[PDB]
Formats: sequence, C-alpha cells, structure tokens
Amino acid sequence: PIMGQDVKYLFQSIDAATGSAPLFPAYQTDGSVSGERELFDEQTKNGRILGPGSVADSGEVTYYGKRGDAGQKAIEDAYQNGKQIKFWRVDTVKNENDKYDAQFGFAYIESREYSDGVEGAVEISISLQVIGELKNGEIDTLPEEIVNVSKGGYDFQQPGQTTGEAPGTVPA
Amino acid sequence: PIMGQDVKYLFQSIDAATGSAPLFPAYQTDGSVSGERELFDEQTKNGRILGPGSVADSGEVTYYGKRGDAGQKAIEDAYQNGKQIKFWRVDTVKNENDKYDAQFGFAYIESREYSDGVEGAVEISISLQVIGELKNGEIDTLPEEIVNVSKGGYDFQQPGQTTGEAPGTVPA
Amino acid sequence: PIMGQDVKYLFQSIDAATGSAPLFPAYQTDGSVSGERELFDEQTKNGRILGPGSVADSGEVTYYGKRGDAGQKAIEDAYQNGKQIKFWRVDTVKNENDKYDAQFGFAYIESREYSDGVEGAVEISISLQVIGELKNGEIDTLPEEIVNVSKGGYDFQQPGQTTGEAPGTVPA
Amino acid sequence: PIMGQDVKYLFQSIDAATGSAPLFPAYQTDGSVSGERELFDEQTKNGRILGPGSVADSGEVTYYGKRGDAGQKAIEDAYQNGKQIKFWRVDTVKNENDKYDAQFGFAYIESREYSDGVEGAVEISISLQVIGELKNGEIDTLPEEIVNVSKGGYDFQQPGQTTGEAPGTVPA
Amino acid sequence: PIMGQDVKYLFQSIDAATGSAPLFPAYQTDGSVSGERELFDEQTKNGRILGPGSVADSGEVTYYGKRGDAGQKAIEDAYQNGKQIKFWRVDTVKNENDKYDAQFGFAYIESREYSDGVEGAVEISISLQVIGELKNGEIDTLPEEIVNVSKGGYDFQQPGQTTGEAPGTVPA
Amino acid sequence: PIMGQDVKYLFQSIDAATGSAPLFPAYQTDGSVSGERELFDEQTKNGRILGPGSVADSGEVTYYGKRGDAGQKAIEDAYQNGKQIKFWRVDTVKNENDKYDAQFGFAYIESREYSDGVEGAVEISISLQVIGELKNGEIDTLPEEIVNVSKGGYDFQQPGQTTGEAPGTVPA
Amino acid sequence: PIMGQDVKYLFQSIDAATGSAPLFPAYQTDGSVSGERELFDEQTKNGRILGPGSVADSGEVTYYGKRGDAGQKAIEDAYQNGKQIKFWRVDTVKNENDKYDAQFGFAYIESREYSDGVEGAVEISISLQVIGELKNGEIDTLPEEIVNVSKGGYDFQQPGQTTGEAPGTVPA
Amino acid sequence: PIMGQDVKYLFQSIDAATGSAPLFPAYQTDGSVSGERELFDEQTKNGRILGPGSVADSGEVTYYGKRGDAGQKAIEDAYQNGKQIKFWRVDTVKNENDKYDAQFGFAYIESREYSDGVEGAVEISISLQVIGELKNGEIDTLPEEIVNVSKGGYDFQQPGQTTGEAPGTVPA
Amino acid sequence: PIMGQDVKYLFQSIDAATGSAPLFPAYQTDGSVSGERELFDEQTKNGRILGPGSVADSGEVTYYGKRGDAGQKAIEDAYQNGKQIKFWRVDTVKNENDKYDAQFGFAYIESREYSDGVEGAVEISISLQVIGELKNGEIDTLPEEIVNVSKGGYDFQQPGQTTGEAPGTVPA
Amino acid sequence: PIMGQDVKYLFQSIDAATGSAPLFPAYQTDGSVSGERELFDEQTKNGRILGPGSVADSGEVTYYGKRGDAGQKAIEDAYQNGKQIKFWRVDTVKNENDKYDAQFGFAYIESREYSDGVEGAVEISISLQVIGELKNGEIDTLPEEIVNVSKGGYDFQQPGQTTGEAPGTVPA
Amino acid sequence: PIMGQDVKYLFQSIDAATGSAPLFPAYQTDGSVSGERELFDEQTKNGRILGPGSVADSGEVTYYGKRGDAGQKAIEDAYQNGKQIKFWRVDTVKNENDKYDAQFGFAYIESREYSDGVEGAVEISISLQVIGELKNGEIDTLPEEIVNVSKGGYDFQQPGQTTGEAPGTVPA
Repeated sequence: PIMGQDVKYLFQSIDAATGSAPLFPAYQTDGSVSGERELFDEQTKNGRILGPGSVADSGEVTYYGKRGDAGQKAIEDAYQNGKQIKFWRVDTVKNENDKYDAQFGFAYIESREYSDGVEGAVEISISLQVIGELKNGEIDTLPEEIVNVSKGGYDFQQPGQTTGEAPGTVPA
Repeated sequence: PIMGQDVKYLFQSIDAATGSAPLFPAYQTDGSVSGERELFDEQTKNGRILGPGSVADSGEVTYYGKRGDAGQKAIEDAYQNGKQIKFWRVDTVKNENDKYDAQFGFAYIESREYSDGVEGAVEISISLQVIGELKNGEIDTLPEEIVNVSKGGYDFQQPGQTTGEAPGTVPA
Repeated sequence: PIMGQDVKYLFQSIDAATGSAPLFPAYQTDGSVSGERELFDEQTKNGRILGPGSVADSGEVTYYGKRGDAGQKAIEDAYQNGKQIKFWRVDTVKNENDKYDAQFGFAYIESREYSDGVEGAVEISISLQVIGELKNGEIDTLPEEIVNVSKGGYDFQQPGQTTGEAPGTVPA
Repeated sequence: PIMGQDVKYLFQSIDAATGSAPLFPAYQTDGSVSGERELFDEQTKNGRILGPGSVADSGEVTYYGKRGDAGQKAIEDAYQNGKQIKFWRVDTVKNENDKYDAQFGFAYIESREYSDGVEGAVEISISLQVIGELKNGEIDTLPEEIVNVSKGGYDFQQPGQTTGEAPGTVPA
Repeated sequence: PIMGQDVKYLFQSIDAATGSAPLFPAYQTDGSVSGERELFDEQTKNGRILGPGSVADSGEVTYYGKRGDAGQKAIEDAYQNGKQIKFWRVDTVKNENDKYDAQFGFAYIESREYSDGVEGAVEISISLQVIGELKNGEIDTLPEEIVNVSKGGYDFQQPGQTTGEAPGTVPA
Repeated sequence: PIMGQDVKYLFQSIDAATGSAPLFPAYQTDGSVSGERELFDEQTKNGRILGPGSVADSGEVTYYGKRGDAGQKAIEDAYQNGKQIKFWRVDTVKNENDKYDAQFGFAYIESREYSDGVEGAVEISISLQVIGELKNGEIDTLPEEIVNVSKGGYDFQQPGQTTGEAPGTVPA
Repeated sequence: PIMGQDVKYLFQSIDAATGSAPLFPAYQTDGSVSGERELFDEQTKNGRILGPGSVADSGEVTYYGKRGDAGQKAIEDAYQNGKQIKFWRVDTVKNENDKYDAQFGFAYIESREYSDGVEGAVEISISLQVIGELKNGEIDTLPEEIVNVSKGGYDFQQPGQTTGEAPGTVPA
Repeated sequence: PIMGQDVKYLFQSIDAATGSAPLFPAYQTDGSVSGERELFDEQTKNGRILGPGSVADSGEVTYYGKRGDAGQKAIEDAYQNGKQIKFWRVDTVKNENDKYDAQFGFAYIESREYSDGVEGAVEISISLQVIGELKNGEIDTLPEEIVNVSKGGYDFQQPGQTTGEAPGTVPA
Repeated sequence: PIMGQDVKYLFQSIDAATGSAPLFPAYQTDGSVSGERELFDEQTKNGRILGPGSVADSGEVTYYGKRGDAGQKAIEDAYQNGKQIKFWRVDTVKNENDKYDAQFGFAYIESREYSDGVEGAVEISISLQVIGELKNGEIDTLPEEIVNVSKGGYDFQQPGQTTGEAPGTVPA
Repeated sequence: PIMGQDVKYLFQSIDAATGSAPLFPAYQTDGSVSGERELFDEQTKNGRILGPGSVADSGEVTYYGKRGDAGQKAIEDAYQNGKQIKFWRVDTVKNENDKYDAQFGFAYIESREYSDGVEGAVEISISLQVIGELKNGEIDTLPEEIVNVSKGGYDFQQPGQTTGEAPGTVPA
Repeated sequence: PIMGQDVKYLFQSIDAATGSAPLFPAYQTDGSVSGERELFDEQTKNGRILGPGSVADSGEVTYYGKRGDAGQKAIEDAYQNGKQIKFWRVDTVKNENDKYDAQFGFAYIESREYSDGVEGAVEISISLQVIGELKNGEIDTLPEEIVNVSKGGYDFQQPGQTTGEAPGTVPA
C-alpha cells in the first residue's frame, strides 16, 4: 500500500509568489485530522443523527529543526510574522495519469511547539487548522526532493576531496 | 468462536447503484459501539433506572490506505464529497441456511484521520455514526474477497514470467 | 477463597418463559459495580455525610462471541430487539444448605461493544445497569455447565471416529 | 517502621451487639484518605489560605472474597441491607502501655465493587466515607487473628489424619 | 524404569477418519511440558499462593524427516493446510490389564522448524500446544511399529536377492 | 549540585514552644510546588499577560510511618487535633557564612493519606498548603540528624552485648 | 540539524543592569510552547476558521539546582521577590553573519516546582509565560559557557595539586 | 531419510525474468522457521488455546561468499538495491512422479551479515522473512547443480593441460 | 597476597547474646558484592554522571551442610525463624597492630537454597543483603578455627584407640 | 571463494584531506551487520509482512593496538576528538575490470572498547554505525599493504646488519 | 604491537595531595569501555543515525588483593569512605618525545566485588564509571614499578641471609 516514506508534505507560502514549494527535511511524523460534523439527536425517529454538517479540518506537523533551511524559515515567517501558508501533501510514487498525486489546501499556523532536550535533537511540533483540504493530482514533481531522496552515499572519494562530517565535500 | 479474520466489513455507496459492495484491503481493526440509553434516576422507587430509551450507534474503522483502491475511493467520495454509505459487516464462515451472515445499516462519515509516520505505512482512522445497525443474513458472498483470501502464494513461476514485487506477474 | 472460575453468571430472558437460563461460553471477565449514594455535606456538624441514600447498580460483561450460541442470541435479542433480561450470578462451589449460591436481579442492556481485531478473536463488551441486585441461594444447578466444565479431553478415540477440530467427533 | 502486615483493619457491626469485631481474611490493600479543608484565597494579604476548615474522611478497602466468612457477611449485610459499620484499624505490634494501638470510627458503605476474572480469584473493592476517624489504643487483641497469624504449617501428619486441600484436616 | 526407547508418540489426524494413527520414524526427542498455574501472592496470610489455577500444556517434537512417509505428510497437512491433530503417546512395554498405556489429547501445530545442515541429515523441530493431555491405557498396539521395532537385520541373503542400500531387497 | 539526600525538611509545631524542630525518619520524597499567578489576557496589546499576581504555594510530603516517633506525632496532632505547623526545609551541606541554609514558612495540613499494603511498609502521603515560604539561612544544625546520619554500622560487638534486630543493643 | 546540546537558554534580569546574562548549569530540558489563536467557526462558508488571532506564548524550564549559582539566584529573586526576567535562547553553533543566533523576550515566573527525591538530585521545574518571544541573532557569545563547555578533563595533575572531588583543584 | 546434502535451496529473482534460478555454492547451513500463531488464553474453559491463528514464516541462510557468482550477486542486488527474491528449496533425490520436490515462496532480505575473520573464509549470514512458503514438486532439475555435484575430480591430466589451483584447467 | 583459605567469614546471631561467633565448616565459596549508586545522565555537561549516590550491599554464601553444627543451626534459626545475623569476615593472617583484620556488618537472610544431588554432598546456597558492611580490625581470634585449622592428622594411634571414620577417636 | 585474509578494511578520515586511506595492522576480525527493516504484521491478508522498510547498518571492528600507528591514531582522533571516518572495505584479489573491489561508506565511532589482559596483547573492540554502506569497485590499490603483505622474511642478513627483534634492521 | 604487560594502570587519590600515584600489584585484567552515543532513527532520510551524541565512559578493574598495600587501601578509602580517584593508564614502553604515554581521567567507584574461593586467591572486581578519559603523554615514570618489574630473582644468597618465602630476605 502507501509507505510511511511514500506520502510527503510540501508547503508554499502565499507572499513568496515563486514557482516552487519548500518542504523541510528531517520529518518526524504527520497527522492530518478531518472532522465531518453530523446531525444531533435522532429523537428516536427515522435517523436524525445521520445528517450532513460542517467539517473541521486540522493537522499537526512534527519535525526536527535544522539550523537554517527554507521551509523552516517559511514556518518561521509563517508563525512569527503571522501568515497563512499554502498546504500540499503529495505521494512519492509516480502517478500514471499525472506527475504525482496530492491533497492541497490553504493552512494557518494554529500553534508551534519547540522542544530542546539533553538527548537527541531539537524537535518542533507545529499545529495548524485548515478550511478544507481537497484531493487532486500533484503537478510539480520537484525531483530534487520527492523524486530524489538519497542516503548521502557516493561511490568513492579516495584521493582526498577535502571532506567533512557532511556526506560529500569537495576540495575547497 | 468467531475469529479476528472471520468478521469482515464491506460498504456499498448509495449513489453508485451497482450490484456489489467494495471492501477495502489491509484492515487494521474495527470497533462498532452501540449505546442503548436507559431510564434516569430510580428515585429510590421500584426501579426507574431499568427503563427503555433511545440507542446511540457509532463505529470507527482503522485501516492502512492503498495507493488507489475503490472502497478507499468510496471512502474518499464518502468524506470529501459528503455522502452517507451503506454499511455491511458479514462473517466469512458460511451460513448454513443463508449465503453468509451480516449486520447492515446506513452510515455516515463522522470523522476521518490520516497518519503518515516515518516508520510503517500510512494509516487511516475513519469514524462514523449510524442510525441503527440491524442484524441479518448476508446474501452476497462476493467470493473474490470473503470466500477467497489468499496469502499471494502460487505453485511455481520457474521459466521466468516477468515478475516483480507483486505476488504474481505474467510476461508483459 | 472464591476462585476466578468459581463465580459464573447466567441470564434468563423474560419473554422466553422457559425453565432454564442460558449462560454463554468463553467468558473474559465480569465487573459488577454497586454504588450506594450517601449524605451530602456534613456542614461541620455531628456527621451529616454518613447518611443513607439510593443505590446505583451497574455491571459490564466482557466475553468472546461464538458463531451461534443461545445466551449470545439472548444478548442479541436483548439489545437488538430491546428487552430486559433476568440476571443470575452464582457460584460453582456447592452450597451446603442449598443447591448453589447466587445473586439475582432484573437487568437491561445499557450498551454493547463489538471489537474485531486482526489478532485474537471477536470480543464483545456489554454494559448494563440494574435496579437492585439481591443475594440469595441458587436453586438451579444446570449441571451441564456449572457442575460440569470439562477441558474437552476424552480417554481415546483410536479406531477413527470421524474426528475434526472439535474435541470429540463421532463417525458421521 | 510499621510493616505492610503490621497494620490490620477490623470492623464491628452496630446491630450485632457482640463483644467482638470480625475482620476478614485475604486482604489485598487498604487506603484511608483524610482531607482537611482549608481557607480559600489569600487575597494577597497576610495568609488567608492557611486557615481552618472541615475534614472529609474516606477510605477504600480491597480484598479477595472467601466463599462464606463473617466480616464479608458483615460487609454483605452492611451494603445490601444498608447499615453503617463500626471501623477499627489496629497494629499487630504489641502496645507497651496498651493491648494494641488503633484508629477508630463509625463508617458507611459508600460503594462496593465485585470483579470476577478468568485469572486469579474474586476481588472485592469496597469504598466508604467516615465522619471522622480518631486515633486511640486498641483494647481487644483478638489473639486468634492479630496475635496469631500462621502460615498454615503444622509439624507432621504422618499416620494419615484424613487430610484435604486445607492446611490441617483430622480423621473425620 | 521406563527407557528412552520405551515411550513412543503416535498422532492420528482428525480429518482422515481411519482406524489407525501414523507415527513417524527417526525420532530425535520429545518434550512434553505441562504448566499448572497457581495462586498469586500469599499477602503474608495463611497461604494464598498454594491455590488452584488453569493449566498450560505444550509440547515440542523433534525428528529427522524422511523423504516421504505418512506421519510427516500428516504433519505437513497438519501445519501447511492448518488442522489440529489427535495426539497419542504410549509405552512399548505391554500393559498387564490393557494393550498398552497411553497419554492422549487433541493437539495443534504451534510452530514447525526445518534445519538443513552440511553435516548430518534434515532435522525438523515441530512445536505444539494442547488443551489438556489426559492419561489412559493404549488400546491399539499397532504391532508393526511399537510391538515390532527391528534393527533391519535378516538371517541371510546369499543366492543374491537383488539387494540395495535398504536392509532387505528382493529379486525385482 | 544538591543531592537527593542533601535537602531535608524539618517541622516545628507552634504550640510546643520548644527550642527544637522534630523531623521524621524514613523519608520517601518531597514535593514543594509554588505557583506565581500572572496577568490574564494580553488583548493583543503590548504584553498584558506578563504582569504580577498572587502566589499559590503548596507542598506534599510522603514518608513511611514509624510506630511512634515525634514528628509523626507532631503530624498526628497537626492533622487530627487541627493545628498549623512551622515549616523548615534546610540543606545538609554546611553553609559557609551560616550554620545551614533553609527555606522557612508556616504550613497547614491540607490532607493526609495513609496506605497499608500487603507488600512493603505503611506509607503516609500528607499534603499541605502554605501562605508563602521564604528562603533564609538555617541556624539550628540539630547535629543528631542533619549533621549525623549514619547507616547504623558500629565497629564490633563481639563479647555479646544483648543484641536484637536494631543496629546496636547493649546488655540489658 | 540542531543538536540537543546546541540550543541553550540564558536569562538576564531587568534590575541587575549588567552587561551579561547568567545561564544556569545542569540543564534537564526546555519546552517553549507558542500558541497562535485562530478564527472560530467557519459557519460552513469560505473558511472563517483560517483567520488571524492573538498568540499565547509560554515556556517551562527544568534543571537540577546547584547549591549556589547566579542564574538560580536570579531565578530565586525572580520568583521569590517577584520580578520579570529578560529571556534569551541562543544556539552554540557560530552564526556566519552574526556572533550567535537567538530568540529573545521578556518573561515572567508563572510557577516554580521543587522536587527532592531519595534518588538522584534536586530538580527544579520552573514555568513561565511570555508576551511574545522574537527571533534574532545573538550578539553576546559569553565564551565561558556557550563557546566553552568542557567535560572537566585536564591533561595531568601528577605532583599533587591539593585535589578534591571537583575536576581541578590547585595547592591551597 | 533426507540427508544434509539432500535438501538444497535455489532462488530466482523477480526482475530477471529468466527461465532459471541461480543457487549459490559453498553453503554453510539453512534454517527455515515457521510459526503458526494460536489462540490466547483458555480461560479455564473447553480449550480456547488450541485455536487457529496467523503464521509467521522466516528463514535465515548462511554461506561462504565467493569472489563473484550470480546467486550472491542476486543476493547483492536483493539486499543492496532492495528487491524481493523468489524462494525455492528442493530435494536432490529424484521425485518418482515429478522432476524433483520443492517448497516455494516469495521472500525478502530482512537482514544480511558479513563476517571477515583472520581464520577461515568470508562468511555471510542473510536473514529473510516470507509471507507463506508452500510445498510442491520441483519442475526444474537444473542438472548442472542439483543433479550434478562433483568433487572436482577428473580421471587424469598427464601431458600437462596448463593447470592451476582449480580442479581442471586446460591449455590456454 | 591474600589466599583463598586466608579470608574466612564468621557470623554472630543477635539474640544469642554470647561472647563468641559461630562459623560453619566445609565452605564452598563466598561472594560479597557492593554496589555504589552514581549520578544519572551527564546531560553532555561537565560530568553529571560521576556524582555520589547510595550503596546497595549484598552477599551470597555457599557451603556444604553438616548434619548438625551451630552456625548452620544459626543459619536455620536465621532463615526459618526470621532474624538478622551479625556479619563478620576476617583474615586468618595475624594483624600486626590488631588480633586479626575484619569487615563487619548486620545482615539478613534474603534467600536460602538447598541442593541434594545423587553425586557429591548436600550444598546450601544462602543469599543475603546488608545495610552497609564496614571494615575494621578483628578482635576475637577464636583460635579453635581461624588460628587452628588442621588436616585431621595425628601422629599415631597404634595400640588401638577405638577408632572410626573420624580423624581421631579414643577408647570409648 | 573469498578468504579470511582476502577482504580487508581501510578507513579514510574526513578532515585529513589526503590522497590515501590508513588501514591498521594486526586485525582480529570484522563484523559488518546490515538490517533491512520490513513490514509489520500481515493481518492474515495477502502478505503485509514482506514490505519494504528502512535499513539499520552497523559494524564492529576488533584489532590488537600497536604502540603508535596512523589508522589507530585515526581511530583515536575518530573517537576521542569526535569525528566520523570514511569507511572502505576492499578485497585483496585483483579486480578484472577495476583495480580492486570495495564496499564504501561514511561511518561513526559508536563505541570503543580497550582490553588489557595479563596474557596476550592489548585488544581494541571498536563499534560503529553507518548510514548506508554501498558496494563499488576499489580504485586505490595502496600496494604497500593490500597488494604487498609479507611474512617479514628476507633472504639473508649474514655479515651482521645491526639487527633487532624487528624482521629487518640495517646497520645504524 | 602493545603487549598485555605493556599497558599498566595507576590511580592517584584526590585527597592525598602527594606527588605520586599508587598502582596495585597482582593485576588480573583491565577493561575500559567507552560508548559514544549517536543519532536515533534515520527516518529513511539522508542519514540521521550518523549524528553526534554524548559519551558514556566506564571501566572495570580486576585484581588479586594483597594483605595490605596502598593502591588497595586507596581503593578501600575510595569505595568505603566514598571518594573519586584520579585515573591514569600508561604504557611501559618508553615514549620517544615524552617520559611515557598515558590516558588520564577522574574516576569513581561504581561497584566493588570481593570473591573468596577455596581454590586460588582472593579476587577483587572493581567497576567504575568516568566522565571522560582523555589521552596524553605520561610524565611520571615511577621507575620502581613501570620501569622496573622484576621476577624476584637475585644472583645468589649463599652464606645464608636469613631468608623466607619472599624473594629476598636479609639477616634480621
């Protein structure tokens, strides 16, 4: 079925007006929760509790913050400046009659949480409501991230290419 | 008694008007909860708390979402378009004076939950109320699924039948 | 003292009008809870919080449902048709000046819960209120169940008595 | 200090009018909880939250019920008939200027709970309020129980004294 | 006392409905383990840890698999088709008031293990639980195996009776 | 830093009028909780939620009760007679410009809890509010307890000094 | 990304008027929680739940208290005298176009918690609200602490430099 | 019975789409382990622990890796590229109504282990789970390996056929 | 250094009140284990894992039980009656400024183990905790045992001194 | 196949930025362990336990430490300074379309172990995790070590070339 | 490489304030174990399991205790009084640009173990944690022990120099 790595979530800010949506690395986990409100109280009749109602749609996003990357800075301007961000969640498996497959919306920063612990690494919990996320097919592959997600491995670096802790440095 | 695999749940959408009910693969677990409201307050009399009342009937359904299958797309049109779905829960053990045995109702999408984690695979929690599920015998076997639930095993494929990750491919 | 297997619970339906109470196999566990309401608020006086009040008596019953047996079908007509059932809880140890020893009442189906999981077997949680359970001695032994509860073991079946998964089959 | 076996609790019923208090075997554990209500709201003054108030005194008692013993039947008439019971909690260690040491009160049966499980043995949770338990020295040793609590061991029974599951039978 | 060769174990399948139980050659060793669950926790009382409880009865069977013989094919349909098998363990020494002496039950295939090594020969470890094995006297001698277990030795074959690796061939 | 054994808590009763504060042995653990109430509701202004307010100061004390010792009897007269007790919490590490270092207050017995279990030993949970605990330096060392806390070990007792379970008896 | 040791938190008191902010050793963990309040109730319209609102910003700080150090004494005057403290949280990794990187605010002592246990060492939980923490770059390195955080190790001390439990003593 | 050399294991990759399954030389040993999950907890009833359940089927494979051969390169693409491999285990003894006899499945690379020691030769431990291995008859003899397994011996090479360490070289 | 025979262990019971400590013959071996609990979790600071803590001190004693000797009967009253015993472990080599050298404590009988085997002789494993064993110099030589430990050899007995299996009998 | 001496492991440090990877002499043995995480729980479906997952890749390295050589000093700066090291494992047998054949990665020092014993020589156990080792062909022969591994033997030294314990000294 | 006798371990106590570190004779063996904690959970990303973490550094020391020598008495005051000891481990082979080569730290007595057996001689197992051992060059040779470790042999003593069991006595 769909794998845990398969569904990934990208956001595009409204004010940027750019042709691309930053997504942030080191994801922890993603809960999108969607409540469809229903009829109150049957009155012991013919079923007055199976009726239509409004939908309350909210999601939370947890990840580990990196020192300085752009979806996080998008989140930072999102919460700290106070803007809504465009919300995209797509699947990495290629769509057979589209680029990718997505669910889309406009979202807000309901709350943000920052944990610093003595073990592990900094963890951000960001919670958001949305006014109705809709499903569609994803057009922008953005093959740097969704298409290409590598383990950092590269074939050799044996003459010494000025390397460091990162998974491939070059000489100067 | 009845096994955990024995009771399986199929839904048929109202708008489809088809002669068959899609059920979805990769089930996690099924809670159907049925509350029969009773008399308030004995008044220290002869028993004024054992009296009849209305019934609140609600169930939740958890499963792992597959990339694109029809009960899930039935769920997707169920929640996202906003429709009630016909609710069938039957037992795989053959009925001796019926095809199968069932409990049936008309149900609504009270809430849906979608979890994406770094481990495991995508998990959907869908919660629904119903206006009174009733018990009957199941007429439609649908022997593709209830009758036939295989492990994917097949006897050999040894001359090379263009195989893949799926449990039986054929040449082209 | 009294063992976990020692206290067993039988129900007799009101409408049946039969000389025997069906009890259901594969019990999980039984909670009977009895609240005796007391005086409110001493007023820092001589003890105005040790005073008499009404009693709220409710119990829940958990068990694993078998495909088709009669106490369960008694439960099924109990909840699904909407009837109160006569409530008997007796002890398997023989009473020395009675057949058995019991607590008795008339009970209602406040709620029923049905769990289907991928592991294990179907589990029913049924919750009920009662209007005052009373203690007495149990007259009906019903020696098929209370008196006789066997492990299914039988001495031999060695010439082949057309056996199956059940603990004793006979030839045809 | 005081051991877990050291503090034991006996009750004497009001209506019995006997010169002895039944305590029940197979104790699980005993919580006596005593709340001394205090002044509301300092008003940021000189301390208007350290002031005297009434006391709410309640305790719960858990034990494993034996088939038929008298403190349990005292509990049974306590709850089921609806009476208050005199409450004694004493220490097994001998008092140096009294028989024993006790805390005493008059208590009521606020609630009773009966659990039957498939494992283990029947367990009773009984909850009670009291109108002020007071501390004193215990006069009645009742040396059958507090003074004498044996493991059931006896030196030999080797010529055969018609024995059973109990820790000492005699011939007929 | 009873020898290592003395106690041998035969199984009869439920579905066969035959008048005889296949046992398999080349036994390695047989562990039958039977746990009688007891009372929890004395509470430092009169002995609340010597009390009765349920019994967990499980056994494992190790043997060396032969290319094609019927108890193994009984095991193979046992595990691979998924059936319970009737369980017989009898003693080779003749019973003085019965044919043989046995312990009997109905058993299931909890697990099977197959080892192929470069040394030695294929070894099967099969583990099973049972719902209560009972002791009785064995009625069916089956004198081909229990009564008769020969070393393969035969007096002569000197004119040439078309012999092979097996312990007695005949001419064609 | 400060160790778990380092901070110890002594109480002095108001009515005693003695030159010394009893502290009780066999401490379990000490929670002192101090809430400083703040401004409600910024009104999205310049910060109307960072404003000063009153302080709610409460602590709970858990320990294992000894048969008869004086801080416990101080607690007993504290709760059961109904008095406030003077509250001292000091550190065992010697102060360099004082005897010891302390936090001090006047405290009340908001609630007391007594647990008797079948395992372990009697445990008292006592909860108290205070009208503002203040920090100071501790003047009274009380070197019997804070200064001197021994394991009970003594060099020898080899000619027999009429010993018992306690860590040093003498002859008569 | 950012490590658990990487983000550290310093406070500067308002009244001190000094050119440096004390931070306290032996940190346990730091939760900063920031709630951005949003529009109530869509009314099933065009999205009236994605709207702007106020922000509730609160954090809690846990650490192990040392006998006498200045951020703790800053905390002590913070809570016990009743002052707001200036709030700085910076990252240890050097900023490439600033000294360091920080988030800054003015904060208050909403609550303080002090735990003394028999195991481990004294633990302080301090909770605070803030009226809007803002992100900036950190100017003051304070290289004693952020820049320099050593394990206490030093190369040798072999002629005897009057040493103690601390990680480097000198002769007198 | 079946010998240690008798049962040999071949794998065929899914993506290859070839009419033949590579098996790897220098086998160490093969464990195939198959767990058939059973009913939990009898409840001291009629046997609620002899019931059907799912099957967990896993095997491990140990061998000594050769410099470059195709089943190992099949294993290498299996683990390192991340593919499932078709799993065949057949017996070398000729089947009397089939080519050979087999057990078959689709298998995955759960783990791989590579040991390099100073003694002996490189040893690979590869562990795999399977979703249900089934038994059948083996159709492909592959007489190069199963049918023909020689010691490397050849009758003579006495005029000098440009020989080396391998068991038969030819001139150039 | 210190030999295996050099360190020997004597116990003195508390209740005896005698001027001498029985030690038991036929020692097997003695483990005294002493755990000094330390600081949890550095927090990657300056070393918060090198800190002081409590000490858990426990030892086990193995020996071969003799039919009736007094340290064993001291052990027997120790465990079976339930008393703590005074614990002495001294060295046989003479102290140069004391009689002997010792480590001393008060000890309890945490567990006792008795093995009877078909080979060898009865073996007792007794395990004990202690509340802090301290080191000192041993005052009581007890020269019968520590000072004098002979092989049982005596110069002659040649006129016949009514001898037996023991290493020196006398006439009657 | 591949010999125990055939596969050897070289590391190159990231910070060095040199055109060569130090490997360390006196290898003991090398375990590289690679776990490919799989799907949880079939749910008794079509095989939901044969699914893809992440890979946990870790290895341990044991060797005997030499007084001062550069891979060990690379290890020493690796662990003691705290750096990741580039990980190369190649085979000594010449590749036919490459220099050598390798598996490569970036690795970290998860743990180091140093044993000093009275027998034998110092032994270092170093354990490391890796984020995905990949297989390739080895480009750098480094013919000093991999290509050339001599026993220390040299043809003669008979006029006296100022020799010592080492396998070839020269005059001064 | 480095021999088993080559690396020896000396300790210097903090409180002594002396210009020399006692090491203890009759070493058994020395394990120093150093764990460098790493990143949790890659999240199937670019390698989030190769990240930096804290280091847990602990060692154990086994030796045979001598009747009275100073490192042992240093150990004895170490554990029994409760002090940390300065930790030095150096190599006996002369450093070419230092006196010797060392690894150094401050260490604590986590646990001590004392075994007395009937065979052999007293054996002490002492276990310790450390807050980060660092490597350096050893300055103090202490040529009595490291430089000079003799077998006890001396050329002659033939006129009788009042000798004993020790390897050289003199006349009186």
